[PDB]
Amino acid sequence: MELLQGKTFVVMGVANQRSIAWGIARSLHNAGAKLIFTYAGERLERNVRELADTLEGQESLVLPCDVTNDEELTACFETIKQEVGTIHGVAHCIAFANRDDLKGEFVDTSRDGFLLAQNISAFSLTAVAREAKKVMTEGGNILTLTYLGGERVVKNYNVMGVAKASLEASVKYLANDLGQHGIRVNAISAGPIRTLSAKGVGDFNSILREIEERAPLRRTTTQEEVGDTAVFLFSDLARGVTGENIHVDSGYHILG
Amino acid sequence: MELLQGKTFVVMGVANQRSIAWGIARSLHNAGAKLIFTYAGERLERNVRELADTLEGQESLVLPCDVTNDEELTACFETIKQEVGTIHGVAHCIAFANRDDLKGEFVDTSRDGFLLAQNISAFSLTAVAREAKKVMTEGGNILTLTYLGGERVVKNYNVMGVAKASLEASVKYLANDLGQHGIRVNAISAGPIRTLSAKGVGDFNSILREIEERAPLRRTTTQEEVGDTAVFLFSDLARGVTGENIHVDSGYHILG
Amino acid sequence: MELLQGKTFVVMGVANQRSIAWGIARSLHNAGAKLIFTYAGERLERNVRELADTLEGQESLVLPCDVTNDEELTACFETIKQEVGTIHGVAHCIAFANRDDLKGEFVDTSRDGFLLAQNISAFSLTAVAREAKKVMTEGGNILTLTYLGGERVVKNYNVMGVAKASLEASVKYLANDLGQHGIRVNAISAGPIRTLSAKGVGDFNSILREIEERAPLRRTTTQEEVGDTAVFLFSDLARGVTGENIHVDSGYHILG
Amino acid sequence: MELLQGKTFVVMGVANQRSIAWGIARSLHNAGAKLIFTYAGERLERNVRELADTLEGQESLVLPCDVTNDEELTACFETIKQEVGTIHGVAHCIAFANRDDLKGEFVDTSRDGFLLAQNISAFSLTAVAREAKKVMTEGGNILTLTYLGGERVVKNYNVMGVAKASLEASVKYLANDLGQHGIRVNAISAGPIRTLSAKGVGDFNSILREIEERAPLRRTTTQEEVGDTAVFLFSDLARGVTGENIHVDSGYHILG
Ligand SMILES: NC(=O)c1ccc[n+]([C@@H]2O[C@H](COP(=O)([O-])OP(=O)(O)OC[C@H]3O[C@@H](n4cnc5c(N)ncnc54)[C@H](O)[C@@H]3O)[C@@H](O)[C@H]2O)c1
Ligand SMILES: NC(=O)c1ccc[n+]([C@@H]2O[C@H](COP(=O)([O-])OP(=O)(O)OC[C@H]3O[C@@H](n4cnc5c(N)ncnc54)[C@H](O)[C@@H]3O)[C@@H](O)[C@H]2O)c1
Ligand SMILES: NC(=O)c1ccc[n+]([C@@H]2O[C@H](COP(=O)([O-])OP(=O)(O)OC[C@H]3O[C@@H](n4cnc5c(N)ncnc54)[C@H](O)[C@@H]3O)[C@@H](O)[C@H]2O)c1
Ligand SMILES: NC(=O)c1ccc[n+]([C@@H]2O[C@H](COP(=O)([O-])OP(=O)(O)OC[C@H]3O[C@@H](n4cnc5c(N)ncnc54)[C@H](O)[C@@H]3O)[C@@H](O)[C@H]2O)c1
Ligand SMILES: Oc1cc(Cl)ccc1Oc1ccc(Cl)cc1Cl
Ligand SMILES: Oc1cc(Cl)ccc1Oc1ccc(Cl)cc1Cl
Ligand SMILES: Oc1cc(Cl)ccc1Oc1ccc(Cl)cc1Cl
Ligand SMILES: Oc1cc(Cl)ccc1Oc1ccc(Cl)cc1Cl
Repeated sequence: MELLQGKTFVVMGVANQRSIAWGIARSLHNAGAKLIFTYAGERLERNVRELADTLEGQESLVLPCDVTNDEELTACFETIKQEVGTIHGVAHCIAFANRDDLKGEFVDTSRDGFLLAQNISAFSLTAVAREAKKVMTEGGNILTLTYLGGERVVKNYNVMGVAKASLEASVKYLANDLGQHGIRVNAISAGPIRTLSAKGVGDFNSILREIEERAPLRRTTTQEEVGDTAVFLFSDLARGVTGENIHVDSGYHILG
Repeated sequence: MELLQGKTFVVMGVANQRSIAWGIARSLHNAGAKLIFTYAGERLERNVRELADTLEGQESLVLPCDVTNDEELTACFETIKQEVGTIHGVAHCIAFANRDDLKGEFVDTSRDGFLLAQNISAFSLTAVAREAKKVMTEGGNILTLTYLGGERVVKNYNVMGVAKASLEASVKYLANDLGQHGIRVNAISAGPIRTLSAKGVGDFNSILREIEERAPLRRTTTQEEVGDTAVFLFSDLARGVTGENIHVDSGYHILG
Repeated sequence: MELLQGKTFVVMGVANQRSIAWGIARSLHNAGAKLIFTYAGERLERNVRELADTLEGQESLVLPCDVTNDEELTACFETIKQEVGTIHGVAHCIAFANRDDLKGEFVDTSRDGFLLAQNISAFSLTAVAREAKKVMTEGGNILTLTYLGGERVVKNYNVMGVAKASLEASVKYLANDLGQHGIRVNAISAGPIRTLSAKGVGDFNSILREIEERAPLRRTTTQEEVGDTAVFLFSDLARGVTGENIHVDSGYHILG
Repeated sequence: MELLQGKTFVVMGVANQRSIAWGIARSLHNAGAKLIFTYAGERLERNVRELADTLEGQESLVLPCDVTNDEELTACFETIKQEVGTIHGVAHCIAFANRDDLKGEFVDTSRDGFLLAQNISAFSLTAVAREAKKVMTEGGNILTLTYLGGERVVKNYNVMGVAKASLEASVKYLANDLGQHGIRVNAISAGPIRTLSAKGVGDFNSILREIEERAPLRRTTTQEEVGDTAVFLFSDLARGVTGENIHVDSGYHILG
């Protein structure tokens, strides 16, 4: 409501209306924050601008940011500095892997396919954290989105699971680095949600019914449940929480 | 100020101003919640009553509830059902072990001691949950406090460590049971905090100092940081969070 | 092979020819070990003495030992000390919980059933390790059997899951106490196996069918696979392994 | 003495007498296995050939295999195929990261340093498995060596910790892919041992003294304890174990 009043956050990864990052943006805005959006490339610019503009308030800054490109990533955060000077956090909702690796056997993943997944889905957290460390002059929280596949084997998640494991270990090492700089680093492990990228995981419809049937809360997750947990982590209420991975998956993670 | 407005919660475990339960009480109260307190035996009625009255708004119910007593436990929740219509959660901050067993080697723990710690520090959660369920129509969240010692070996924690491990598994199984009924069950794993029961844990000062020197946030936690994470878990913001264990310990849990 | 020549181990838990403890006995025997068997009640002395005799040229010591009875427990190892003097390990394969509690919801577990399960399935490892220590003057290993349900929520496991969590934490703390005396403590988390006690777990056939179809090895575990892993753990090949939990479940534990 | 008789294993990562892979080689040899060795580059050809010759009996195949190079990888395994035909396993003991990244803040790791560690220390396992799979027509085990730094934050391990988390997740996805082909994939999480590349880790003597004082067994690990646990994983005694990470660290991993 006013939980994030006066704070400005950088949300990375909105692609369209179903993006979990969009769910995060709406929750942060409703909690009173100001936002900055970064999108992967020119193709997405229109979607993010129009989405950003549905939010009441000042025209939000929308900037291209291919996290695979160091010069653009660095220039993006320099622009952010010149524009607002200080931000209070970054929501990192980025991941990618060649579609053909998310099927069949993980053992057939090509080297380039594996490094690509690692580069975009795990390293980008660290590269982003490094630039955000510069503008988060008042400390704050850095968030990332992970998935159960990084902790245990999920069918067809393959190289993405290995990349998330690496992302989750990154959260821990970054939390270890940044805490003394007043910066908390956390992850949200969301349960399956229908998004543009969900199309790369096989038989999604049946995965969702499995969640509805077996998850403790008997229902699938929503972008809003994730965004609201994100509000907590970016807010002062989470002051003592860092290097933590919170599962917003209707409790599915406890099932053996 | 309004996050918990219109909600009523039971805070079990207040012994004095330093109790973690009290920090939770204050946080819930500052978030607009109505509180009902439960104390162990008569010796603690005066203390709790006093602290409760120090809050404002309508006076708070203060009921005796010794978790080793099934009758007094069922009576307490009977009173609550009659006095208040519904509650939206319970904050379980109860634990006990004989100081004798918290010294030296765990292999020397008596069957009596081991069963006593299990009964009070772990089973109580379930006992409380079965009663809470009766007055928790509309749903809500059940919270309990645990410690790292239930996940790994912490010097001197011994039998309490094994108790917390049960508590922690109990959280998972209860979450699995109660989710269909709209009830979430989560735990907060707090870092060392200076409390009455902190005397059983030998050489606390060295403990607080190692945390300040090695924890990512370079500070020990407080009853308020825990209180604030509880506000989150009892709120609708934590809608899809259940069967989780959130470490409010300055990030110490990630260290190896 | 001949890994255990001249070593003597106590196998507690044989009840059946299908008992996992018996699978361990046979493997220990084939690796050249001398065994001492203990059985719950007179009701089982017949089967154990009978099975124990089927081993080639052997002393075949078989003593009674109800782990809930401190007198018997103490007399059993006193007898062992008098007749053998020094043993090199103990296989703790004991567990129990009222069948009622293995049904329906965990929240309805009664206080006595919960403590019954903890006393028999978890504390006994400690009570046994305490006596065993007196007779393991050359170091050695203490093994116990746990199951996945102690780490994550497995349906129809309820109170056993929580007793197993205490058991697994007990392993860690005992390992921590005993390592300095040259004594290692480890667990084997076995996958579902048709034993007498497995009849207490609902719809076992489908449980086995699921392991067969989804476990990495596409087959269910056998008492022999567990036995052979016990051989490694009691042998010197595992002298650097303590406080560990080895899943002998065709890799099922890794599945998310 | 003949646990691995008739079996042939490929050991990757011998650099010198103090390498953990050399400890594994002696252990596998003592148990009767035949060995094929691979070295990183010309520089090590000598050292490895000399150590191999020491394993009297049969002139062991010693081949170059830079895991960074696709052709060498293919060349090495096609040679084993044409030369030996069938192997029963591979011991993967390879890791690398720039020294500068193993100090200071992990957040400062460069994209290249990060992808380099991932490539050599994590992907290499998969590339090796893809090739080994072609010559393990009879099944068998693939082993890798990880470290606590991949599960939890270990000071200065930084990027290697993230690489190891990635390696550990890979062990699981590979176990899940190769199990149906009769191939098990496992890891040994070795405790700190004085090796050639251990010089890259912070004050090693104080690290070792810490383990000697805190570790359950009150002693540091050796290449032999690792080698003996490797013997088990490659033997038929471990046929039911896959996707597992056995800690051969004197029990240190259990400490909180
Ligand atoms: N949808 C789910 O069920 C689910 C569950 C758990 C975790 N996640 C994670 O949440 C995040 C967001 O995923 P989503 O499900 O909303 O899908 P999405 O397709 O909406 O978002 C993925 C985002 O990554 C961006 N991206 C890819 N390469 C990029 C690059 N090189 N530079 C900058 N951005 C790049 C895409 O533009 C997109 O905005 C991902 O990390 C994903 O793994 C999703
Ligand atoms: N203080 C810390 O450092 C710390 C850290 C992590 C977790 N915890 C946990 O938080 C909870 C609260 O502990 P605390 O540190 O505030 O100590 P505390 O001594 O203030 O509170 C413990 C409470 O348990 C109550 N209790 C004991 N036996 C009871 C019984 N039979 N019936 C009902 N209530 C009973 C006591 O009255 C007391 O109010 C405990 O579970 C504890 O293990 C504490
Ligand atoms: N069968 C499986 O699928 C499976 C899987 C994982 C773990 N386990 C564990 O392995 C152990 C052996 O179980 P099992 O499956 O061979 O079944 P089982 O029924 O053959 O053996 C259980 C043993 O516990 C003994 N026991 C019960 N109460 C006792 C008491 N008061 N004092 C002494 N002994 C007592 C019984 O006599 C019996 O010998 C148990 O801890 C069990 O939880 C079994
Ligand atoms: N020494 C320890 O305390 C310890 C603890 C836990 C895990 N480990 C792991 O054990 C493995 C062996 O390490 P070690 O301690 O024996 O050190 P080491 O220096 O003897 O071995 C490291 C090996 O990696 C090889 N290597 C590097 N780049 C390579 C490449 N491109 N292609 C092929 N091989 C390459 C090196 O030649 C060397 O043989 C590593 O994975 C290491 O992380 C070591
Ligand atoms: O991580 C995810 C988990 C689930 Cl269940 C669904 C979608 C996910 O997100 C992705 C999956 C594959 C690729 Cl290539 C990119 C992204 Cl963002
Ligand atoms: O769990 C705790 C953890 C820490 Cl570090 C300090 C105090 C704790 O709380 C207790 C410790 C011992 C007993 Cl007998 C009862 C309680 Cl409530
Ligand atoms: O732990 C077990 C796990 C599985 Cl899958 C099957 C049997 C098991 O063993 C038991 C189950 C229930 C009770 Cl009451 C006692 C025992 Cl020994
Ligand atoms: O993983 C390790 C863990 C420890 Cl305690 C000691 C040495 C280790 O091994 C390495 C460390 C750094 C680099 Cl660059 C390469 C290797 Cl093989």
